Amino acid sequence: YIFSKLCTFTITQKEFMNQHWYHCHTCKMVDGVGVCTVCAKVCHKDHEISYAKYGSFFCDCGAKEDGSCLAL
Ligand SMILES: [Zn+2]
Ligand SMILES: [Zn+2]
Ligand SMILES: [Zn+2]
Repeated sequence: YIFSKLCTFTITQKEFMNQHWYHCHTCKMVDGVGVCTVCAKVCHKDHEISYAKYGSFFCDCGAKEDGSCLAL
């Protein structure tokens, strides 16, 4: 995919690609909902996060329609 340092939603939109992603128990982003590597570091700093898996995914942090993601 393209080079970017931002949230991978930048790359995927609501289509999917293989990537590492995380759960956030603080934000109740669990099961099939989670966050990309950038958002885990930035938007969820000091939250209770955990590794989910590597697989087909788009970032639900970047996808939040209120624009609260800090990683574009
Ligand atoms: Zn993200
Ligand atoms: Zn969180
Ligand atoms: Zn984010």
